[PDB]
Amino acid sequence: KLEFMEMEKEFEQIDKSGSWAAIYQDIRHEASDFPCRVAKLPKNKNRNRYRDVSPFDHSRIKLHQEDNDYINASLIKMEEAQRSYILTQGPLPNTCGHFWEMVWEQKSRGVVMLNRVMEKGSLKCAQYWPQKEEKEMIFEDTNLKLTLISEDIKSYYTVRQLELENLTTQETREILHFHYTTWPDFGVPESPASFLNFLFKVRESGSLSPEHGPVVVHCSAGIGRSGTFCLADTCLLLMDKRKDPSSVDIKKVLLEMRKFRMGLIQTADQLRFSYLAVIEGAKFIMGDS
Ligand SMILES: O=P(O)(O)C(F)(F)c1ccc(C[C@](C/C=C/c2ccccc2)(c2nc3ccccc3s2)n2nnc3ccccc32)cc1
Ligand SMILES: [Cl-]
Ligand SMILES: [Mg+2]
Ligand SMILES: [Mg+2]
Repeated sequence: KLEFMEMEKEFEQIDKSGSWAAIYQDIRHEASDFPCRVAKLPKNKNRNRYRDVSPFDHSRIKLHQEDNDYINASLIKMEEAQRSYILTQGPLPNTCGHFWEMVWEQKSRGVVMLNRVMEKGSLKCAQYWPQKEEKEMIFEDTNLKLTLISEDIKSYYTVRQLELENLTTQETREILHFHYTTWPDFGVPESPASFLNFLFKVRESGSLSPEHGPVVVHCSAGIGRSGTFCLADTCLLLMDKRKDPSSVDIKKVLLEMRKFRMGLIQTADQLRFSYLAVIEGAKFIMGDS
């Protein structure tokens, strides 16, 4: 039971010997490399937010439109944890229709956003959901209508209830939007407690349930913060599932996730944070209060 003490120790040992940089560099070296031919096609250039961040061909989400099926989004499938996630970039001004089309086609019920909206330079993201109930959004290219139904705003995150309507069939669905608002570019969450609270709220909602399509997770590039978020959730799952939570190899789980999308987790501090968050999360879950 109190074996979590050994975990905290091993963590302190990595901290003390300054090995976060070593583990993270080894991950970068060992990380899978696969082709991204579709992402690089000339016609897809304006569908990519960043020159060097591309989805691998084998795991990319395809849009069900005969024209151009390309979206910068990847399906991460974690077999043992039995969870799936779609990681994508902050939508661009011309890919908001594609983003919601993917949300529709894949049957996701939740969207997790970890960045903030479109600055007046770089490292931005278009305003892809309505800010007011009466100002709904219609994506003509993909024939979808998006309406803001309600919004619960908190200190570090906001949860929104949206209605997504396929204008062709007039069928409508409820999408939950979980927006963590205080996670800086290449930074870490305010604290493990805040992150964990956010994560638990996403879990509690059922958006991560195998009954729905996979949750769509995004930040700006769809790799640093998105990678930190999913890595933490998946490691928590494995620790609860398995008999020995100490047997969970975070580094290894991250390398596994990297087979599906490049660059997941962008700094050694984010790697460290994911370890902290998982250890803390495992205590609260394997706890009683
Ligand atoms: O949490 P996230 O995922 O949103 C993030 F903040 F970590 C993030 C933001 C931006 C980028 C793209 C990158 C960095 C990509 C890194 C990368 C790519 C492939 C694999 C692994 C890592 C950046 N773009 C900008 C723009 C303004 C300021 C700072 C940056 S860093 N980039 N992409 N193409 C480039 C061509 C030339 C230079 C940088 C390039 C990657 C990751
Ligand atoms: Cl990297
Ligand atoms: Mg395949
Ligand atoms: Mg209606």
